[PDB]
Amino acid sequence: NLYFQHMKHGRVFIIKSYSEDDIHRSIKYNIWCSTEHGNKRLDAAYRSMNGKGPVYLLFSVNGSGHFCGVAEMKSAVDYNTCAGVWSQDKWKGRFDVRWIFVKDVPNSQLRHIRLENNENKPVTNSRDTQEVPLEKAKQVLKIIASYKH
Ligand SMILES: C[n+]1cnc2[nH]cnc2c1N
Repeated sequence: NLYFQHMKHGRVFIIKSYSEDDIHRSIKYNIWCSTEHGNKRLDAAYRSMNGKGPVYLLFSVNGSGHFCGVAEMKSAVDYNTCAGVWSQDKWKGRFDVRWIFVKDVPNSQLRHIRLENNENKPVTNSRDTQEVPLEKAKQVLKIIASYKH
């Protein structure tokens, strides 16, 4: 029921991937990369935190109809790394993550949570690197952590 009850200064972003393979690689090696604008957005959030709070990432594969897990950003963005490590060469850079939950949670469990910073659109209709208001993110994080088959 009650996970994440102690996250006073957290910042939470949506990750939308076109590649489940990339997600599987992210889970295996605890690393991720985003778009150029996505990297810079996540980089600013992580570094402006200065270890004072967690940066959580809510992962969902595009078109899957569910979210697939939760990870915490554990590193700043390194923009000069080996290329071609992901599904496409389009992804440049790298940062560490620590996956906390790896589980499929249907969008029905989350669609009624709406983001006041995204024209009050449901959280399940967000784009890649959309930031979630912390009070709405606590709801999503709790539902994911406590969802069971
Ligand atoms: C690796 N990776 C990172 N960010 C994304 N956004 C959409 N697809 C991706 C992907 N495959």
